[PDB]
Amino acid sequence: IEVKPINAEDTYELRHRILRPNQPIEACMFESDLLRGAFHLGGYYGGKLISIASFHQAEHSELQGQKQYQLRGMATLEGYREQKAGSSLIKHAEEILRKRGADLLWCNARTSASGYYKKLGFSEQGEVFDTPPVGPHILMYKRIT
Ligand SMILES: CC(=O)SCCNC(=O)CCNC(=O)[C@H](O)C(C)(C)COP(=O)(O)OP(=O)(O)OC[C@H]1O[C@@H](n2cnc3c(N)ncnc32)[C@H](O)[C@@H]1OP(=O)(O)O
Repeated sequence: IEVKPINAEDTYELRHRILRPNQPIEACMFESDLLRGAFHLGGYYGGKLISIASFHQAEHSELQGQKQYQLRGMATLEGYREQKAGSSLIKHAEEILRKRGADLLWCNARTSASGYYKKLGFSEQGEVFDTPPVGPHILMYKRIT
């Protein structure tokens, strides 16, 4: 897998295909993409963008750490899963975040992906909550200090 920087606009197709296929494309244009210091990473394989991840500074009231970042739009295309594409994006992001002096990376994880974040060393906090139309979620975080 080759990890490369990508632009916000480059994430919309895979966000739409994988995460929000039953919603208008506008639902994939996350307002958080326009928050200060937002960045995006792409995983490329065989000449195709096959994994995406987006990060921006956001301090969660129920997590402790002076500087925190949120992960949004984590997705790998069917056919290209189980190749460490997603893990490679998260590890590369952790280097960028550690260099920026971030203390923590968090995500409102789909529960169906909780085991992925667990394998990457994330812990769960709090309770499962539902967010229609995209289902049960759980706050997960990884301290990177
Ligand atoms: C709010 C959010 O952004 S959370 C949304 C997460 N995305 C989704 O749910 C969309 C659909 N799923 C996906 O896109 C992918 O399955 C992802 C992003 C969760 C994982 O991407 P991949 O590129 O396949 O991950 P990668 O290959 O790095 O997997 C790392 C490890 O986690 C495991 N893993 C991957 N997905 C899952 C899962 N859904 N549940 C449990 N374990 C998982 C892999 O088996 C691997 O384990 P191993 O090292 O023991 O073999």
